[PDB]
Amino acid sequence: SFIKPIYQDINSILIGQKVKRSGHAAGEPFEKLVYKFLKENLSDLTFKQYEYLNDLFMKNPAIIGHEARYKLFNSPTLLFLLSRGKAATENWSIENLFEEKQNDTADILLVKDQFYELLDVKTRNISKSAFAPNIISAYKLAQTCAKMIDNKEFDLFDINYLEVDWELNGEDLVCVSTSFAELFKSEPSELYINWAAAMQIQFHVRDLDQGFNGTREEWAKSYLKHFVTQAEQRAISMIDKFVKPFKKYIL
Amino acid sequence: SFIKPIYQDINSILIGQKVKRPKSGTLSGHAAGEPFEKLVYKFLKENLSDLTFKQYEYLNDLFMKNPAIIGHEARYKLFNSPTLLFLLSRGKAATENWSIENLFEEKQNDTADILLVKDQFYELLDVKTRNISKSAFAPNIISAYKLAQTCAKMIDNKEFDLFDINYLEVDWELNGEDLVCVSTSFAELFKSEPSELYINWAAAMQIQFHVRDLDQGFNGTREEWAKSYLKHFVTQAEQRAISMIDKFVKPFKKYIL
DNA sequence: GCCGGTCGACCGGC
DNA sequence: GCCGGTCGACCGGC
Ligand SMILES: [Ca+2]
Ligand SMILES: [Ca+2]
Repeated sequence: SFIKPIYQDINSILIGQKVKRSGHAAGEPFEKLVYKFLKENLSDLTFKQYEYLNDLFMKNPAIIGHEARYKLFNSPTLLFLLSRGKAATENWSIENLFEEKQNDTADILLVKDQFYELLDVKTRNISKSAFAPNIISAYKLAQTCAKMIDNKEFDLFDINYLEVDWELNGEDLVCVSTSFAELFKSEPSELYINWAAAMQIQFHVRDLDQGFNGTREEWAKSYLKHFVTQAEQRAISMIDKFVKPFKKYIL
Repeated sequence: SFIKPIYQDINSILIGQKVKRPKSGTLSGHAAGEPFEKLVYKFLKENLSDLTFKQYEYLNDLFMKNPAIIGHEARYKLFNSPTLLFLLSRGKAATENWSIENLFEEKQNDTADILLVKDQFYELLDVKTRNISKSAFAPNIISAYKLAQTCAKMIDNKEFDLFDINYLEVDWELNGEDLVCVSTSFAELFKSEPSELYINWAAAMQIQFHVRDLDQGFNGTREEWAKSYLKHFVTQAEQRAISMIDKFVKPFKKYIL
Protein backbone atom coordinates (compact mmCIF):
# COMPACT_ATOMS: atom_id res chain seq x y z
CA SER A 1 0.00 0.00 0.00
CA PHE A 2 1.23 3.46 -0.96
CA ILE A 3 -1.16 4.91 1.62
CA LYS A 4 -0.14 2.75 4.57
CA PRO A 5 3.16 4.66 5.00
CA ILE A 6 1.85 8.22 5.23
CA TYR A 7 -1.23 7.06 7.14
CA GLN A 8 -1.16 8.76 10.51
CA ASP A 9 -0.04 11.92 8.76
CA ILE A 10 -3.31 11.75 6.88
CA ASN A 11 -4.98 10.69 10.12
CA SER A 12 -3.60 13.76 11.87
CA ILE A 13 -4.40 16.07 8.95
CA LEU A 14 -7.99 14.78 8.82
CA ILE A 15 -8.97 15.02 12.50
CA GLY A 16 -10.36 18.50 13.00
CA GLN A 17 -11.47 19.13 9.42
CA LYS A 18 -15.09 20.26 8.94
CA VAL A 19 -17.57 19.62 6.13
CA LYS A 20 -20.91 21.48 6.02
CA ARG A 21 -24.38 19.92 6.21
CA SER A 22 -26.80 14.02 9.46
CA GLY A 23 -30.20 14.55 7.85
CA HIS A 24 -29.06 13.87 4.30
CA ALA A 25 -26.87 11.20 5.89
CA ALA A 26 -23.67 12.05 4.00
CA GLY A 27 -20.20 12.89 5.22
CA GLU A 28 -19.21 12.30 1.61
CA PRO A 29 -17.36 15.59 1.16
CA PHE A 30 -14.70 14.10 3.44
CA GLU A 31 -13.75 11.97 0.43
CA LYS A 32 -12.84 15.18 -1.39
CA LEU A 33 -10.34 16.34 1.24
CA VAL A 34 -8.73 12.92 1.65
CA TYR A 35 -8.08 13.39 -2.02
CA LYS A 36 -6.83 16.88 -1.15
CA PHE A 37 -4.13 15.37 1.04
CA LEU A 38 -3.19 12.50 -1.30
CA LYS A 39 -3.00 14.81 -4.33
CA GLU A 40 -0.41 16.96 -2.54
CA ASN A 41 1.79 14.45 -0.70
CA LEU A 42 1.50 11.92 -3.55
CA SER A 43 1.19 13.96 -6.76
CA ASP A 44 2.11 11.50 -9.54
CA LEU A 45 0.30 8.50 -8.08
CA THR A 46 -3.09 9.88 -7.04
CA PHE A 47 -5.99 9.69 -9.52
CA LYS A 48 -9.78 9.97 -9.19
CA GLN A 49 -10.98 6.89 -11.09
CA TYR A 50 -12.27 9.03 -13.98
CA GLU A 51 -9.10 11.15 -13.93
CA TYR A 52 -7.03 7.98 -14.45
CA LEU A 53 -9.01 6.88 -17.52
CA ASN A 54 -8.69 10.35 -19.04
CA ASP A 55 -4.94 10.10 -18.58
CA LEU A 56 -4.61 6.55 -19.95
CA PHE A 57 -6.54 7.70 -23.01
CA MET A 58 -4.72 11.03 -23.37
CA LYS A 59 -1.29 9.39 -23.44
CA ASN A 60 -2.34 7.19 -26.38
CA PRO A 61 -4.08 9.46 -28.92
CA ALA A 62 -3.21 7.29 -31.92
CA ILE A 63 -5.31 4.61 -30.22
CA ILE A 64 -9.07 4.87 -30.66
CA GLY A 65 -12.16 2.65 -30.77
CA HIS A 66 -13.63 0.72 -27.85
CA GLU A 67 -11.77 -2.50 -28.72
CA ALA A 68 -8.25 -1.03 -28.85
CA ARG A 69 -8.72 1.41 -25.96
CA TYR A 70 -9.66 -1.59 -23.77
CA LYS A 71 -6.38 -3.35 -24.66
CA LEU A 72 -4.64 -0.41 -22.98
CA PHE A 73 -5.35 -1.77 -19.49
CA ASN A 74 -3.26 -4.82 -20.41
CA SER A 75 -5.19 -6.68 -17.73
CA PRO A 76 -8.60 -8.36 -18.05
CA THR A 77 -9.03 -7.94 -14.29
CA LEU A 78 -8.02 -4.28 -14.13
CA LEU A 79 -10.17 -3.81 -17.23
CA PHE A 80 -13.18 -5.27 -15.44
CA LEU A 81 -12.78 -3.08 -12.33
CA LEU A 82 -12.09 0.32 -13.89
CA SER A 83 -13.34 0.47 -17.50
CA ARG A 84 -16.50 2.14 -18.72
CA GLY A 85 -18.97 0.77 -21.25
CA LYS A 86 -18.19 0.28 -24.94
CA ALA A 87 -20.05 3.39 -26.13
CA ALA A 88 -18.65 5.58 -23.35
CA THR A 89 -15.17 4.35 -24.35
CA GLU A 90 -16.00 4.48 -28.07
CA ASN A 91 -17.19 8.07 -27.68
CA TRP A 92 -14.47 9.30 -25.32
CA SER A 93 -12.47 12.23 -26.67
CA ILE A 94 -10.03 14.84 -25.39
CA GLU A 95 -13.04 17.16 -25.73
CA ASN A 96 -15.63 14.81 -24.22
CA LEU A 97 -13.67 13.32 -21.28
CA PHE A 98 -14.98 11.03 -18.54
CA GLU A 99 -16.52 12.68 -15.50
CA GLU A 100 -17.27 11.09 -12.13
CA LYS A 101 -19.79 8.20 -12.10
CA GLN A 102 -21.81 6.88 -9.13
CA ASN A 103 -20.95 3.34 -10.19
CA ASP A 104 -17.12 3.52 -10.17
CA THR A 105 -15.38 0.76 -8.21
CA ALA A 106 -12.95 3.08 -6.39
CA ASP A 107 -12.93 6.69 -5.22
CA ILE A 108 -9.19 7.26 -5.43
CA LEU A 109 -6.72 5.22 -7.44
CA LEU A 110 -3.01 5.19 -6.62
CA VAL A 111 -0.84 3.92 -9.45
CA LYS A 112 2.93 3.44 -9.44
CA ASP A 113 5.06 1.01 -11.47
CA GLN A 114 2.30 -1.03 -13.09
CA PHE A 115 0.74 -1.49 -9.64
CA TYR A 116 -2.64 -0.15 -8.55
CA GLU A 117 -4.12 0.57 -5.12
CA LEU A 118 -7.90 0.94 -5.34
CA LEU A 119 -8.80 3.19 -2.42
CA ASP A 120 -12.40 3.51 -1.30
CA VAL A 121 -13.25 6.06 1.40
CA LYS A 122 -15.88 5.15 4.00
CA THR A 123 -17.46 7.77 6.26
CA ARG A 124 -19.12 6.92 9.56
CA ASN A 125 -21.26 9.07 11.84
CA ILE A 126 -19.85 7.67 15.10
CA SER A 127 -22.59 9.42 17.09
CA LYS A 128 -25.17 6.86 15.93
CA SER A 129 -25.28 3.09 16.57
CA ALA A 130 -22.96 0.76 14.64
CA PHE A 131 -24.40 -0.36 11.28
CA ALA A 132 -21.91 -1.89 8.85
CA PRO A 133 -21.97 0.07 5.54
CA ASN A 134 -21.94 -1.47 2.08
CA ILE A 135 -18.30 -2.06 1.15
CA ILE A 136 -18.36 -3.64 -2.30
CA SER A 137 -20.54 -5.97 -4.30
CA ALA A 138 -19.82 -9.53 -3.24
CA TYR A 139 -20.71 -10.54 -6.79
CA LYS A 140 -18.28 -8.01 -8.24
CA LEU A 141 -15.59 -9.42 -5.96
CA ALA A 142 -16.54 -12.96 -7.03
CA GLN A 143 -16.08 -12.19 -10.71
CA THR A 144 -12.85 -10.38 -9.89
CA CYS A 145 -11.39 -13.44 -8.19
CA ALA A 146 -12.42 -15.60 -11.11
CA LYS A 147 -10.66 -13.21 -13.47
CA MET A 148 -7.63 -13.19 -11.11
CA ILE A 149 -7.33 -16.97 -11.09
CA ASP A 150 -7.93 -17.31 -14.82
CA ASN A 151 -5.38 -14.66 -15.78
CA LYS A 152 -2.85 -15.24 -13.00
CA GLU A 153 -3.00 -11.59 -11.85
CA PHE A 154 -2.06 -11.93 -8.16
CA ASP A 155 0.28 -8.96 -7.74
CA LEU A 156 -1.42 -6.20 -9.71
CA PHE A 157 -3.76 -4.46 -7.27
CA ASP A 158 -5.17 -4.26 -3.78
CA ILE A 159 -8.44 -2.88 -2.53
CA ASN A 160 -7.94 -0.84 0.59
CA TYR A 161 -10.20 1.28 2.74
CA LEU A 162 -10.08 4.44 4.84
CA GLU A 163 -12.84 5.13 7.35
CA VAL A 164 -13.34 8.79 8.23
CA ASP A 165 -15.41 9.01 11.41
CA TRP A 166 -17.25 12.22 12.16
CA GLU A 167 -19.38 13.91 14.79
CA LEU A 168 -21.84 16.79 14.32
CA ASN A 169 -21.76 19.92 16.50
CA GLY A 170 -24.61 22.18 15.41
CA GLU A 171 -24.09 22.90 11.74
CA ASP A 172 -20.74 21.34 10.85
CA LEU A 173 -19.38 17.80 10.58
CA VAL A 174 -16.05 17.40 12.40
CA CYS A 175 -13.72 14.40 11.90
CA VAL A 176 -13.03 12.66 15.21
CA SER A 177 -11.09 9.65 13.96
CA THR A 178 -9.83 7.68 10.96
CA SER A 179 -9.18 4.01 10.25
CA PHE A 180 -7.34 2.01 7.57
CA ALA A 181 -7.63 -1.61 6.40
CA GLU A 182 -6.69 -3.91 3.52
CA LEU A 183 -9.22 -6.24 1.95
CA PHE A 184 -6.78 -9.00 0.99
CA LYS A 185 -5.40 -9.11 4.55
CA SER A 186 -8.74 -10.30 5.92
CA GLU A 187 -10.08 -13.81 6.26
CA PRO A 188 -12.32 -14.41 3.18
CA SER A 189 -14.59 -17.00 4.78
CA GLU A 190 -15.50 -14.45 7.42
CA LEU A 191 -16.60 -11.56 5.22
CA TYR A 192 -20.28 -10.79 5.72
CA ILE A 193 -22.30 -10.75 2.47
CA ASN A 194 -25.68 -8.99 2.85
CA TRP A 195 -27.62 -10.25 -0.20
CA ALA A 196 -30.57 -7.89 0.17
CA ALA A 197 -28.24 -4.87 0.41
CA ALA A 198 -27.09 -4.97 -3.21
CA MET A 199 -25.18 -8.19 -2.42
CA GLN A 200 -22.71 -5.94 -0.67
CA ILE A 201 -20.14 -7.18 1.77
CA GLN A 202 -20.52 -5.09 4.93
CA PHE A 203 -18.07 -4.18 7.72
CA HIS A 204 -16.68 -1.18 9.61
CA VAL A 205 -13.08 -0.58 8.59
CA ARG A 206 -12.05 -0.33 12.25
CA ASP A 207 -13.23 -3.92 12.86
CA LEU A 208 -11.97 -5.85 9.82
CA ASP A 209 -9.43 -8.57 10.67
CA GLN A 210 -6.01 -8.15 9.04
CA GLY A 211 -4.51 -11.49 9.91
CA PHE A 212 -4.72 -13.34 6.61
CA ASN A 213 -1.42 -15.17 6.02
CA GLY A 214 -1.87 -17.20 2.84
CA THR A 215 -1.24 -15.89 -0.69
CA ARG A 216 -3.35 -13.60 -2.91
CA GLU A 217 -4.32 -16.66 -4.91
CA GLU A 218 -5.41 -18.69 -1.88
CA TRP A 219 -7.42 -15.65 -0.81
CA ALA A 220 -9.42 -15.61 -4.07
CA LYS A 221 -10.15 -19.35 -3.93
CA SER A 222 -11.22 -19.19 -0.30
CA TYR A 223 -13.51 -16.20 -0.92
CA LEU A 224 -15.06 -17.91 -3.93
CA LYS A 225 -15.86 -20.97 -1.82
CA HIS A 226 -17.36 -18.62 0.77
CA PHE A 227 -19.38 -16.78 -1.89
CA VAL A 228 -20.78 -19.96 -3.48
CA THR A 229 -21.73 -21.36 -0.09
CA GLN A 230 -23.46 -18.20 1.08
CA ALA A 231 -25.23 -17.97 -2.28
CA GLU A 232 -26.58 -21.48 -1.71
CA GLN A 233 -27.73 -20.69 1.81
CA ARG A 234 -29.36 -17.43 0.71
CA ALA A 235 -31.56 -19.39 -1.69
CA ILE A 236 -32.79 -21.67 1.09
CA SER A 237 -33.37 -18.80 3.54
CA MET A 238 -35.21 -16.84 0.85
CA ILE A 239 -37.75 -19.65 0.82
CA ASP A 240 -38.24 -19.86 4.59
CA LYS A 241 -38.64 -16.10 4.85
CA PHE A 242 -40.36 -14.96 1.66
CA VAL A 243 -42.36 -18.02 0.73
CA LYS A 244 -43.52 -20.24 3.60
CA PRO A 245 -44.87 -17.27 5.69
CA PHE A 246 -47.13 -16.09 2.84
CA LYS A 247 -48.53 -19.46 1.81
CA LYS A 248 -51.80 -19.16 3.73
CA TYR A 249 -52.70 -15.97 1.84
CA ILE A 250 -52.26 -17.86 -1.43
CA LEU A 251 -55.21 -19.85 -2.82
CA SER B 1 -56.49 10.45 -2.78
CA PHE B 2 -56.23 14.03 -1.58
CA ILE B 3 -53.70 14.87 -4.28
CA LYS B 4 -55.61 13.88 -7.44
CA PRO B 5 -58.51 16.28 -6.72
CA ILE B 6 -56.06 19.16 -7.14
CA TYR B 7 -53.53 17.52 -9.39
CA GLN B 8 -54.52 19.76 -12.29
CA ASP B 9 -53.68 22.71 -10.04
CA ILE B 10 -50.28 21.37 -8.96
CA ASN B 11 -49.54 20.59 -12.59
CA SER B 12 -50.85 23.96 -13.82
CA ILE B 13 -48.63 25.77 -11.31
CA LEU B 14 -45.57 23.60 -11.94
CA ILE B 15 -45.27 23.54 -15.76
CA GLY B 16 -42.64 25.87 -17.18
CA GLN B 17 -41.54 26.83 -13.69
CA LYS B 18 -37.76 27.05 -13.34
CA VAL B 19 -35.52 26.64 -10.29
CA LYS B 20 -31.79 26.99 -9.65
CA ARG B 21 -29.32 24.31 -10.63
CA PRO B 22 -27.72 22.34 -7.77
CA LYS B 23 -25.04 24.34 -5.94
CA SER B 24 -23.03 21.10 -6.02
CA GLY B 25 -22.28 21.78 -9.69
CA THR B 26 -23.48 18.30 -10.62
CA LEU B 27 -26.90 17.42 -12.05
CA SER B 28 -27.40 13.85 -10.83
CA GLY B 29 -29.02 12.34 -7.76
CA HIS B 30 -31.71 13.42 -5.31
CA ALA B 31 -29.87 16.77 -5.15
CA ALA B 32 -30.72 17.97 -8.66
CA GLY B 33 -34.37 18.94 -8.66
CA GLU B 34 -34.82 18.86 -4.89
CA PRO B 35 -36.07 22.45 -4.86
CA PHE B 36 -39.01 21.25 -6.98
CA GLU B 37 -39.81 18.88 -4.10
CA LYS B 38 -39.70 21.66 -1.51
CA LEU B 39 -42.04 23.56 -3.82
CA VAL B 40 -44.56 20.71 -3.91
CA TYR B 41 -44.52 20.33 -0.14
CA LYS B 42 -44.94 24.09 0.39
CA PHE B 43 -47.89 24.04 -1.98
CA LEU B 44 -49.38 21.18 0.04
CA LYS B 45 -48.78 23.01 3.32
CA GLU B 46 -50.45 26.06 1.79
CA ASN B 47 -53.54 24.30 0.39
CA LEU B 48 -54.03 21.17 2.51
CA SER B 49 -52.65 22.62 5.74
CA ASP B 50 -54.66 20.34 8.03
CA LEU B 51 -53.72 17.19 6.14
CA THR B 52 -50.01 17.58 5.31
CA PHE B 53 -47.25 16.04 7.43
CA LYS B 54 -43.75 14.73 6.88
CA GLN B 55 -43.73 11.24 8.43
CA TYR B 56 -41.79 12.41 11.48
CA GLU B 57 -44.10 15.42 11.90
CA TYR B 58 -47.15 13.20 11.91
CA LEU B 59 -45.64 11.05 14.65
CA ASN B 60 -44.62 14.06 16.74
CA ASP B 61 -48.12 15.45 16.50
CA LEU B 62 -49.74 12.11 17.29
CA PHE B 63 -47.85 11.65 20.57
CA MET B 64 -47.95 15.34 21.45
CA LYS B 65 -51.76 15.28 21.38
CA ASN B 66 -52.01 12.39 23.90
CA PRO B 67 -49.39 13.50 26.45
CA ALA B 68 -50.84 11.06 28.99
CA ILE B 69 -49.98 8.04 26.87
CA ILE B 70 -46.51 6.84 27.82
CA GLY B 71 -44.54 3.71 26.98
CA HIS B 72 -44.24 2.32 23.47
CA GLU B 73 -46.95 -0.29 24.11
CA ALA B 74 -49.71 2.24 24.76
CA ARG B 75 -48.13 4.69 22.35
CA TYR B 76 -48.36 2.04 19.64
CA LYS B 77 -52.12 1.79 20.25
CA LEU B 78 -52.60 5.44 19.28
CA PHE B 79 -52.17 4.24 15.70
CA ASN B 80 -55.43 2.27 15.95
CA SER B 81 -54.25 -0.06 13.19
CA PRO B 82 -51.70 -2.87 13.06
CA THR B 83 -51.06 -2.03 9.40
CA LEU B 84 -50.59 1.73 9.86
CA LEU B 85 -48.42 0.94 12.88
CA PHE B 86 -46.26 -1.36 10.75
CA LEU B 87 -45.91 1.23 8.04
CA LEU B 88 -45.20 4.24 10.22
CA SER B 89 -43.88 3.39 13.70
CA ARG B 90 -40.31 4.19 14.81
CA GLY B 91 -39.18 1.25 16.96
CA LYS B 92 -39.80 0.27 20.59
CA ALA B 93 -36.91 2.10 22.27
CA ALA B 94 -37.32 5.21 20.13
CA THR B 95 -41.05 5.31 20.84
CA GLU B 96 -40.28 4.81 24.51
CA ASN B 97 -37.72 7.65 24.61
CA TRP B 98 -39.83 10.12 22.60
CA SER B 99 -40.55 13.28 24.55
CA ILE B 100 -41.70 16.83 23.96
CA GLU B 101 -37.98 17.74 24.24
CA ASN B 102 -36.76 14.75 22.25
CA LEU B 103 -38.91 14.79 19.13
CA PHE B 104 -38.51 12.70 16.01
CA GLU B 105 -36.45 13.95 13.07
CA GLU B 106 -36.45 12.85 9.41
CA LYS B 107 -35.12 9.27 9.15
CA GLN B 108 -33.41 7.80 6.07
CA ASN B 109 -35.56 4.67 5.76
CA ASP B 110 -38.99 6.10 6.60
CA THR B 111 -41.76 4.52 4.54
CA ALA B 112 -43.40 7.82 3.59
CA ASP B 113 -42.26 11.09 2.07
CA ILE B 114 -45.39 13.15 2.65
CA LEU B 115 -48.46 12.05 4.60
CA LEU B 116 -51.90 13.42 3.85
CA VAL B 117 -54.30 12.31 6.58
CA LYS B 118 -57.95 13.03 7.23
CA ASP B 119 -60.71 11.13 8.99
CA GLN B 120 -58.34 8.23 9.66
CA PHE B 121 -57.68 7.76 5.93
CA TYR B 122 -54.00 8.10 5.00
CA GLU B 123 -52.35 8.90 1.70
CA LEU B 124 -48.65 7.96 1.73
CA LEU B 125 -47.38 10.34 -0.94
CA ASP B 126 -43.98 10.13 -2.55
CA VAL B 127 -43.07 13.32 -4.44
CA LYS B 128 -40.34 12.36 -6.89
CA THR B 129 -38.21 14.32 -9.32
CA ARG B 130 -36.88 13.27 -12.71
CA ASN B 131 -34.61 14.50 -15.49
CA ILE B 132 -36.32 12.92 -18.53
CA SER B 133 -33.41 13.87 -20.75
CA LYS B 134 -31.10 11.47 -18.91
CA SER B 135 -33.11 9.23 -16.58
CA ALA B 136 -33.59 5.81 -18.20
CA PHE B 137 -32.91 3.60 -15.16
CA ALA B 138 -35.96 2.79 -13.00
CA PRO B 139 -35.55 3.77 -9.31
CA ASN B 140 -36.23 1.75 -6.16
CA ILE B 141 -39.87 2.44 -5.26
CA ILE B 142 -40.49 0.38 -2.14
CA SER B 143 -39.23 -2.89 -0.72
CA ALA B 144 -41.21 -5.77 -2.18
CA TYR B 145 -40.98 -7.53 1.18
CA LYS B 146 -42.24 -4.50 3.13
CA LEU B 147 -45.25 -4.54 0.75
CA ALA B 148 -45.72 -8.26 1.30
CA GLN B 149 -45.92 -7.77 5.05
CA THR B 150 -48.21 -4.81 4.48
CA CYS B 151 -50.67 -6.88 2.45
CA ALA B 152 -50.65 -9.76 4.96
CA LYS B 153 -51.51 -7.36 7.78
CA MET B 154 -54.24 -5.79 5.63
CA ILE B 155 -55.70 -9.25 5.11
CA ASP B 156 -55.33 -10.50 8.70
CA ASN B 157 -56.92 -7.33 10.11
CA LYS B 158 -59.26 -6.77 7.14
CA GLU B 159 -58.11 -3.16 6.64
CA PHE B 160 -58.78 -2.41 2.98
CA ASP B 161 -59.79 1.25 3.16
CA LEU B 162 -57.22 2.70 5.53
CA PHE B 163 -54.55 4.01 3.13
CA ASP B 164 -53.26 4.62 -0.37
CA ILE B 165 -49.69 4.81 -1.64
CA ASN B 166 -49.31 7.35 -4.44
CA TYR B 167 -46.65 9.09 -6.49
CA LEU B 168 -46.13 12.65 -7.76
CA GLU B 169 -43.25 12.95 -10.20
CA VAL B 170 -41.85 16.28 -11.39
CA ASP B 171 -39.98 15.99 -14.70
CA TRP B 172 -37.47 18.76 -15.42
CA GLU B 173 -34.87 19.83 -17.97
CA LEU B 174 -31.54 21.64 -17.68
CA ASN B 175 -31.60 25.17 -19.09
CA GLY B 176 -28.00 26.30 -18.73
CA GLU B 177 -28.19 27.82 -15.25
CA ASP B 178 -31.72 26.76 -14.26
CA LEU B 179 -34.01 23.73 -14.27
CA VAL B 180 -37.31 23.95 -16.11
CA CYS B 181 -40.32 21.82 -15.21
CA VAL B 182 -41.40 20.19 -18.45
CA SER B 183 -44.17 17.97 -17.01
CA THR B 184 -45.67 16.16 -14.01
CA SER B 185 -47.05 12.68 -13.36
CA PHE B 186 -49.36 11.12 -10.82
CA ALA B 187 -49.89 7.42 -10.22
CA GLU B 188 -51.44 5.16 -7.62
CA LEU B 189 -49.74 1.96 -6.60
CA PHE B 190 -53.08 0.28 -5.83
CA LYS B 191 -54.38 0.98 -9.36
CA SER B 192 -51.49 -1.03 -10.77
CA GLU B 193 -51.66 -4.68 -11.75
CA PRO B 194 -49.80 -6.48 -8.88
CA SER B 195 -48.19 -9.16 -11.07
CA GLU B 196 -46.88 -6.48 -13.46
CA LEU B 197 -44.66 -5.02 -10.70
CA TYR B 198 -40.95 -5.73 -11.20
CA ILE B 199 -39.12 -6.86 -8.05
CA ASN B 200 -35.39 -6.28 -8.25
CA TRP B 201 -34.08 -8.66 -5.59
CA ALA B 202 -30.45 -7.53 -5.67
CA ALA B 203 -31.57 -3.88 -5.33
CA ALA B 204 -32.74 -4.20 -1.73
CA MET B 205 -35.62 -6.36 -2.94
CA GLN B 206 -37.16 -3.14 -4.26
CA ILE B 207 -40.01 -2.83 -6.72
CA GLN B 208 -38.73 -0.61 -9.58
CA PHE B 209 -40.64 1.61 -12.09
CA HIS B 210 -40.76 5.21 -13.34
CA VAL B 211 -44.41 6.12 -12.49
CA ARG B 212 -44.91 7.70 -15.88
CA ASP B 213 -45.04 4.04 -16.87
CA LEU B 214 -46.88 2.55 -13.90
CA ASP B 215 -49.98 0.67 -15.09
CA GLN B 216 -53.18 2.35 -13.86
CA GLY B 217 -55.84 -0.07 -15.08
CA PHE B 218 -56.54 -2.40 -12.19
CA ASN B 219 -60.26 -2.86 -11.49
CA GLY B 220 -60.78 -5.08 -8.49
CA THR B 221 -60.92 -4.64 -4.74
CA ARG B 222 -58.14 -3.65 -2.36
CA GLU B 223 -58.34 -7.13 -0.83
CA GLU B 224 -57.99 -8.69 -4.27
CA TRP B 225 -55.04 -6.44 -5.07
CA ALA B 226 -53.40 -7.67 -1.87
CA LYS B 227 -53.98 -11.41 -2.39
CA SER B 228 -52.83 -10.92 -5.97
CA TYR B 229 -49.61 -9.09 -5.14
CA LEU B 230 -48.76 -11.62 -2.42
CA LYS B 231 -49.17 -14.37 -4.99
CA HIS B 232 -46.77 -12.56 -7.33
CA PHE B 233 -44.29 -11.99 -4.51
CA VAL B 234 -44.15 -15.64 -3.49
CA THR B 235 -43.73 -16.92 -7.05
CA GLN B 236 -41.06 -14.33 -7.84
CA ALA B 237 -39.20 -15.15 -4.63
CA GLU B 238 -39.06 -18.77 -5.79
CA GLN B 239 -37.67 -17.85 -9.18
CA ARG B 240 -35.03 -15.63 -7.63
CA ALA B 241 -33.91 -18.48 -5.39
CA ILE B 242 -33.42 -20.50 -8.59
CA SER B 243 -31.76 -17.62 -10.45
CA MET B 244 -29.18 -17.18 -7.69
CA ILE B 245 -28.13 -20.78 -8.07
CA ASP B 246 -27.84 -20.49 -11.83
CA LYS B 247 -25.95 -17.21 -11.60
CA PHE B 248 -23.88 -17.10 -8.40
CA VAL B 249 -23.24 -20.77 -7.70
CA LYS B 250 -22.83 -22.78 -10.88
CA PRO B 251 -20.49 -20.47 -12.82
CA PHE B 252 -18.07 -20.46 -9.89
CA LYS B 253 -17.85 -24.17 -8.97
CA LYS B 254 -15.04 -24.96 -11.41
CA TYR B 255 -12.80 -22.85 -9.15
CA ILE B 256 -13.70 -24.55 -5.88
CA LEU B 257 -14.50 -28.16 -6.80
C1' DG C 1 -36.24 -3.19 -26.22
C1' DC C 2 -35.77 -6.21 -22.01
C1' DC C 3 -33.16 -7.01 -17.49
C1' DG C 4 -30.86 -6.44 -13.34
C1' DG C 5 -26.38 -5.24 -10.79
C1' DT C 6 -23.86 -1.21 -7.69
C1' DC C 7 -22.72 3.01 -4.98
C1' DG C 8 -23.67 5.29 -0.34
C1' DA C 9 -24.82 4.68 4.50
C1' DC C 10 -28.12 3.73 8.02
C1' DC C 11 -31.47 0.84 13.32
C1' DG C 12 -33.90 -2.20 15.69
C1' DG C 13 -35.33 -6.89 16.52
C1' DC C 14 -34.19 -11.46 18.33
C1' DG D 1 -23.70 -9.25 20.72
C1' DC D 2 -25.12 -10.07 16.17
C1' DC D 3 -27.65 -10.36 11.94
C1' DG D 4 -29.94 -8.13 7.83
C1' DG D 5 -33.67 -5.10 5.73
C1' DT D 6 -34.63 0.01 3.52
C1' DC D 7 -34.19 4.36 1.31
C1' DG D 8 -32.76 6.82 -3.18
C1' DA D 9 -30.74 6.77 -7.59
C1' DC D 10 -28.14 5.13 -11.45
C1' DC D 11 -26.47 2.56 -17.41
C1' DG D 12 -24.85 -0.86 -20.26
C1' DG D 13 -24.71 -5.72 -22.20
C1' DC D 14 -27.32 -8.39 -24.74
CA1 LIG E 1 -16.37 5.43 -1.06
CA1 LIG F 1 -39.40 11.26 -2.68
